Amino acid sequence: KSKLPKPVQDLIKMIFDVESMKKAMVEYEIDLQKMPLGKLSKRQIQAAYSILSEVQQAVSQGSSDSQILDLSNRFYTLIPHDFGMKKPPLLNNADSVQAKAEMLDNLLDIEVAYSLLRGGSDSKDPIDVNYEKLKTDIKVVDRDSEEAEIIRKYVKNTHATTHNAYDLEVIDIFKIEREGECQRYKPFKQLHNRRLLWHGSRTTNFAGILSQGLRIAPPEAPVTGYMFGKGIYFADMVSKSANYCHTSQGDPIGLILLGEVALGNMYELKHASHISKLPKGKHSVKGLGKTTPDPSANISLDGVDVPLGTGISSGVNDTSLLYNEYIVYDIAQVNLKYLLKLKFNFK
Ligand SMILES: CNCc1ccc(-c2[nH]c3cc(F)cc4c3c2CCNC4=O)cc1
Repeated sequence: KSKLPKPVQDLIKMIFDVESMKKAMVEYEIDLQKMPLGKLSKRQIQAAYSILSEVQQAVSQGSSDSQILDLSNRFYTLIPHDFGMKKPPLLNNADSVQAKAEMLDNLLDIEVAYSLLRGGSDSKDPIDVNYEKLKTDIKVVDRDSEEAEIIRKYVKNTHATTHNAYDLEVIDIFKIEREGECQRYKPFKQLHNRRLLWHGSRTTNFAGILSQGLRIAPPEAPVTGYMFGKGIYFADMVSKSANYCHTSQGDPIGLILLGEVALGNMYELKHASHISKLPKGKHSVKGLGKTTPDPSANISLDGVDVPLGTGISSGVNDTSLLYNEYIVYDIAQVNLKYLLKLKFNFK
């Protein structure tokens, strides 16, 4: 019944598939009898974040084993897991809290997506119904267009040497514009240094990402793992962001984003720092990597500089980063331009 293009139709089907939501939850070890998709709520994930933040402070303070156990038990009581024989992994370190926090980041977007799906008027094709739910215009970029060529070159060129486990294939290029996002970004368009950068996420998140845009982790969330504090992270290297799709031989198709990001005065940093407050004058944070995209090969797509230069070496050898990463701490500093459907070819 829907007049929408097949790639768009196929995209709506994909980002709203309830089975891949459950499949994610199962992989996460969650008890689906006690915690089914429906019972999953914003308030419990908020509460769970808060417990993880407590576990972090308990680790920082170097609190009692009794404390860390009761704290760990409280988390698993809130987010019921099912290991069968295996005893629940004790949350008593940075990696443990970071891990569970990232799970919650995902569960939160899953809740966003499932709620969106269940909500609204219940005629009109369901694929059309759900496309409208995303409040995002999705248009297909022609395979043989100047646009597509620029994008595919950026994908080919900024594919790292280290990420040699896969080969990326651009199945579909979508030109997207989220409802009201353009007006939101318009004041930050006045800022200098507007770059077109990569953002990779699990497919289960993309309904929420298109629905509410990219967002920053709440206050409740632990500051652990966020190398440069809670903000929106980006890469000039397709590989770096493609990693975050969590693709496999099983599910080799993943989704990536191209977004206009107003960086302005970048706070160029070598090593990790949980910022919270940026220095007076600065608008973003640039994690300086040992490998930088060729600056002498920077292109200008719609008056936005695309660093599609081949992976060359940067002068900094005294850094904890292998590649460049960019962080903004105001969600309006981003305007999403493209969504790419990539096929990961493993070896
Ligand atoms: C606890 N979770 C911590 C955490 C989770 C995700 C990210 C992150 N850093 C990035 C740097 C970068 F350049 C690109 C990306 C990311 C991400 C995750 C989001 N996607 C990116 O492509 C960073 C920290």
